[PDB]
Amino acid sequence: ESGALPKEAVVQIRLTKKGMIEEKKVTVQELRELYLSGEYTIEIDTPDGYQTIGKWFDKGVLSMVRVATATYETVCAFNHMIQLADNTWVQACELDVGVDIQTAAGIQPVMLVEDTSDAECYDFEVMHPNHRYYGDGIVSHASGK
Repeated sequence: ESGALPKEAVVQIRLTKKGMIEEKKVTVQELRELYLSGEYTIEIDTPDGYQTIGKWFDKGVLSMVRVATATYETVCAFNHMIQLADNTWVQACELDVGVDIQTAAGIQPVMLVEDTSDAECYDFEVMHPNHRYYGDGIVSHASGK
């Protein structure tokens, strides 16, 4: 159980370097490149506001699933944890149509769940006790827990 995402997933980040600040959307592929440059402190947007990324994880190749609500769609690892309306966590592959989940637009029910092809994926630590972030607009758990 973690928060693993493929290269094409979109997140909202804030870069800081010696007084310079930049905020923008990036793909996880771009995020990895920015992280590995070592030039920035990187924060990610979360339901707890911007929170700092600590460790990074290259996760190898994992099974993937596509999950969509009316507003958002993510392709994520089968064991990528998504936050239900009641604050508890469920693996993406265990979601079923109708389940209410937390998104950047509030609670929305899942409309689509579809297994897809194995892909390279990535995870990271968020330095907040809720350990969560927005991944493709859906509230996701960062790392294990």
